[PDB]
Amino acid sequence: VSVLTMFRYAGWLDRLYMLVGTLAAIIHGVALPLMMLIFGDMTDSFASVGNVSKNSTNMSEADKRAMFAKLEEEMTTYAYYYTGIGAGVLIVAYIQVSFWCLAAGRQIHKIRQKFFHAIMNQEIGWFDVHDVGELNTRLTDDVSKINEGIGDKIGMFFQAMATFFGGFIIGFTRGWKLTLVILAISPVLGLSAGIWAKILSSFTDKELHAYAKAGAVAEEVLAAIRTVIAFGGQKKELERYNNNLEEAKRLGIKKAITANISMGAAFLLIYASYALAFWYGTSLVISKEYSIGQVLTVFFSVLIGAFSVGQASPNIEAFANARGAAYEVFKIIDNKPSIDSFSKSGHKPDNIQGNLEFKNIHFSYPSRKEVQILKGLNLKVKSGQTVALVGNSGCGKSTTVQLMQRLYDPLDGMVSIDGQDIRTINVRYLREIIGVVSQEPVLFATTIAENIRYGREDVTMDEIEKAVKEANAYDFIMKLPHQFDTLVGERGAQLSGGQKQRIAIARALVRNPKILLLDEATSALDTESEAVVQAALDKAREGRTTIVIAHRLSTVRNADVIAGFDGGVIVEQGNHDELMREKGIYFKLVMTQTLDEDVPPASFWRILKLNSTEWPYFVVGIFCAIINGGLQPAFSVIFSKVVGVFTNGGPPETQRQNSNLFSLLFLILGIISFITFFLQGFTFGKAGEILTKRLRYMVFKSMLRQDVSWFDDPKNTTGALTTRLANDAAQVKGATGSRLAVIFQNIANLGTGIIISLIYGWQLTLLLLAIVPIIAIAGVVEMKMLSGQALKDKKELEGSGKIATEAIENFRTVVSLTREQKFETMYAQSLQIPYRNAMKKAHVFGITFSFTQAMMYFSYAACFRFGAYLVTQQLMTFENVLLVFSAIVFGAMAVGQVSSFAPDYAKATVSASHIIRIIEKTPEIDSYSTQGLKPNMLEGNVQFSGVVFNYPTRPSIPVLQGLSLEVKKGQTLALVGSSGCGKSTVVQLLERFYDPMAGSVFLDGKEIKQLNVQWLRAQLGIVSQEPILFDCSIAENIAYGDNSRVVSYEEIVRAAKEANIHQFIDSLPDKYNTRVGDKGTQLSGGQKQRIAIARALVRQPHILLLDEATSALDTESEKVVQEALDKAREGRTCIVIAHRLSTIQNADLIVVIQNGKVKEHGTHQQLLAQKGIYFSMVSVQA
Repeated sequence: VSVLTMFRYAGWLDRLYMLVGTLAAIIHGVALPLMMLIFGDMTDSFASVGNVSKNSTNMSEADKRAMFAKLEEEMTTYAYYYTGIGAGVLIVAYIQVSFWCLAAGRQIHKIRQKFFHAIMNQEIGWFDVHDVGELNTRLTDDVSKINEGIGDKIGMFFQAMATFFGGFIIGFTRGWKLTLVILAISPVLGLSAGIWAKILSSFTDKELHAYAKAGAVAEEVLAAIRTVIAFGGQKKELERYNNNLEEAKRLGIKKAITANISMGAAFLLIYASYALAFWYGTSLVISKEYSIGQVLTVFFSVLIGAFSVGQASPNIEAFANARGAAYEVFKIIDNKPSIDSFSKSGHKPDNIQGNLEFKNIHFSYPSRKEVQILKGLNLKVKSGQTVALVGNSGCGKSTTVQLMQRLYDPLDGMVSIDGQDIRTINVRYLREIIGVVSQEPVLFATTIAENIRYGREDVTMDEIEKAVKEANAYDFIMKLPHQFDTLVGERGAQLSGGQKQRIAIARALVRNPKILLLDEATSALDTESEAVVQAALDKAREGRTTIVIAHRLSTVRNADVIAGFDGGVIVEQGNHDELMREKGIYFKLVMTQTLDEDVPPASFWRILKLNSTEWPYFVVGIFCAIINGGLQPAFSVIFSKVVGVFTNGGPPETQRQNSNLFSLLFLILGIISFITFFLQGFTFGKAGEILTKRLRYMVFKSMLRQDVSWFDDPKNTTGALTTRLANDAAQVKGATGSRLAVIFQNIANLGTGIIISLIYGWQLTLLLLAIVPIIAIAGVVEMKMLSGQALKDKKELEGSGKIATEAIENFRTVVSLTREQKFETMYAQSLQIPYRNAMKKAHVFGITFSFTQAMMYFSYAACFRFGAYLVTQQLMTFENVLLVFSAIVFGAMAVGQVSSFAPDYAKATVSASHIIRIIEKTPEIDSYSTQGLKPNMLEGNVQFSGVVFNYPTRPSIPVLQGLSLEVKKGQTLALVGSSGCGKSTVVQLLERFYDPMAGSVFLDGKEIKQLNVQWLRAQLGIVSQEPILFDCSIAENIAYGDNSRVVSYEEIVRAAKEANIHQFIDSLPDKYNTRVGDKGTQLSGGQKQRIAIARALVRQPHILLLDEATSALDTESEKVVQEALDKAREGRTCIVIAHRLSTIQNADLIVVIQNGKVKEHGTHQQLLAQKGIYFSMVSVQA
């Protein structure tokens, strides 16, 4: 509980300016319902002068002096009330902005500059929790969401709650009557909003699961593309996909209607609250004479407080996120564990070295698979020795190095270095005595001289020069422009891995180190540098007791003693050439050595014309948006007229008046609203009902016709297509509403405001065209100040932030100590650039918010000044001014809508162009009917000539090289090679997603180039390289009418017997019906491959492929697949592209395709008697 207190601590005045900021917000909020109260209470006096001036049948000539004096008095006094409140808000609005930007932002600066220092002064107290890259990624922005955990949202909530509560005090003071009513209706708005959330989840989550089947039946159909295209399941998957695009929208159309009804019910509750408040006010005249209008006006200002608490809700929901983001990471800021390793203080060891002796060491961190990183350690090495530490398997190796100079303190035991114990030493002096290398090729974004000072800061140019001569790295420094002060981009932008690495050796040598620690920094480097790095490290060696840790046995050959550290335990330990006889890790190592969703390219006009295909109907949703637009000004206009016709209606049979006014106020608003919300929901819902199936069908069944590289080398993972079938489609589903919402606000404001401007005394129309464009321009430029500074914040923070991304990865910071405080010293300047942007934007946003507030009271003051005064001097006007106030609110609601539409307008206008790109596609693999029912193709004696071929990423080398082949039925061609060889570059030609780069291929009498896709796959079948078995039942998976085969009991009897899968048709449960569900809930990989043999046997073909996923399944399917295949190919043109060595010894015709070059060639029967070459060129395969 309560920890919202902690986000605003370093001293005392931290809380003081926050409390003054919330007080300024409270009194700023109170000025708004006070202005509405003043504007209401003067409407009663204006109407009271109207009640004299209408009844003075023989006296209005005296009112032309006496009432006129009273009107020029009130014309004068109103200006005092407008001016005093109006000048006051300019200050307190600016103070509320100063609170949000500056009173908060000063805490954010010294919260990040507590956190940064705190991490590199807590060590074990962060290492054992969260994971690499993902931890420090969160810590970029949760210390930004902490600003909303202290944000304006709390001042908005407090000024709303203060106007609501103070509204009930002043409310009860004018009367209990309406006070009780506003208290009672408030929880009904909260309860109905609390119902909206349940009207979502209880059917959104079912609509998601209804479509989720066509999530799988999108991904599996785009992933297993070869299996579903070659077998022709593309025909079944025409409606089997689209079935889910029926059920999910049959749920969705019900939920859309209940959602629009739930929103229309909230608007009906609001308009019912207006009618009830009016009737509870008329029954303060019509009962006992408690009202002269003036008791009711206050309750309009109480409703302004109540609807302001309604605006505080989504701001408090945004804070309910930021609240969590704040205290859930604040664990690692104030009150966090702090230092184990004495990372500050301690007494300096003038011992200058000691004997290296781990004793009873453990370290318990669960490695995400091991218990402990370090499982137990005891070792002893003396001054004047070296030691190699070597291993391969499990964690723990790099843990030992952190303990060996106390960057982490050992949980169990101790480790000696120096003579006073490691739990007594001063950290800085031990960090001088010990030199430390590290594996990462990090130079930081500063000069070579600075990059050496991160070794120790207390350094001359002579110490830099000698260190780069010792490391030998001097030569390439003296070849760089500006030499030691060579300018450097992020992570060493102009230098190779090993060119950074060589300078990291000099960075250790600038300690003049008395002991040396090494950490993999010459294992798998850029090999020019790897040779020079050994030759540089071996000069940092031997002038001290040193460890060695690298894969390169060269560096290990200098060792008097070696230790086998593996998994984080010590095992092997002996002299180096004894360990070469033992066959320890040293000898073992010698024998090992010797997503783009919505992306920017739009295409205008072509987006617009697509709607002629989709909208033969449903455009009536625009008429629904027009009447829904006219509803918004109508509630303001009807209320405004209903009050004025009561206040200068007056007492004479006020029930005949009030009952008729109450009936008008409810009927025109509540009933028309609820009907309009239903009409809008039905039309928008049924437009969604056609579009949700049609748009996904058009795109998904254009991808599932799409030729050339799109399934051969698209570099997308399959889900990177489904992410577009989600996002780009969702932005367009947003625009489908937002472009109607633009018409809605155009009728609400620019249409109805002009019509209402016909029924003013027209001078107020000249005022309205001065106010409404200016307040629209104000919000329309304010949104540019807000978004433009919120964008500028990112470049000012990121330029201030490269120097943090360089270091919130590199936990090695503590290994020099000085560089922690070097970093926080520069961060004090750099994070003050974004705080100087908080100062810049506090000044601007204070002017903007005070101006946007000023235009409100200015418009109200001008409205009454040109609705009384010079107007009443001609003839007594006493109402209609509220219809100008209404039209000013039509401007305000348009600003509160056109701003919100802008990000939808930006996204969806690009999204539609990705939908266009995929619908147009490319022309080569649809269907056609060029060459069906070909009798000469009922053998498949395939002819190839001059064939050169290479898959779309051409640096993979051409796999076919100019080849000519002349095959026959009754013979088995085999591909031979090893890693990656042959497979994909055969299949790409056989489905003809792209033809040769030179040469051509005839299946017989015509090129494959000239065939129709559907009848080509009358012959095609494949052993599915995915063990895929799609949906519903095994009967629905065996056979489909794609081209020229049956779907019947006899074809599935044939295919089940000839595939040997009749094991499960004759014996066992479920059988042809088998309840596979989605992807085969009760079947092995081998049983799924047995149904691949059945899907091929449904051809009864003259050809065969033979492929992978054929000897790693469940053993009984692997033997049964071999028992079928090697008894069912001897009458076909058979082509094995499987690596499985059995098939290669059971073949007829062979080519060894060594990296796409021919190396050996012959009949298998010519080759089979040959071994040595025709053993090794097969047994090297896979």
